[PDB]
Amino acid sequence: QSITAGQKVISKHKNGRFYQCEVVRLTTETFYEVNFDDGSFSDNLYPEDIVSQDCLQFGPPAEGEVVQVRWTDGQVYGAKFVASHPIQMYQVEFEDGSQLVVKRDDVY
Ligand SMILES: CN(C)C[C@H]1[C@H]2CC[C@](c3ccccc3)(C2)[C@H]1O
Repeated sequence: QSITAGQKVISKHKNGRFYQCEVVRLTTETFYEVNFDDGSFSDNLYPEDIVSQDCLQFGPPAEGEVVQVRWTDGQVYGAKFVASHPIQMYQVEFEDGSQLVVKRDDVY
């Protein structure tokens, strides 16, 4: 079912619980897909996780470009850029004033 900006919905707060909130904007968020040097892949990188360049300012690396990626452990690993994945998402606001960007699957 279609979710629009201004709609009151239920979504996941930064504390991990579901609360009533308001959709404050529809937003396209870009995730990056890379191939690590061990042959493994990840398609959930933020553009800021590429530490060898400024992707927010200059855009994605070229397909096949060797990059340095800061992973979830704070460690930097070498990888090769594969693809950009722009996804329609929802920016929600809770009554404490906090805001998060959530996926369609986290909105009720
Ligand atoms: C998506 N993967 C399952 C996880 C990643 C990150 C944790 C190890 C890593 C990696 C990168 C480079 C060499 C060895 C190992 C980075 C890879 O396996």
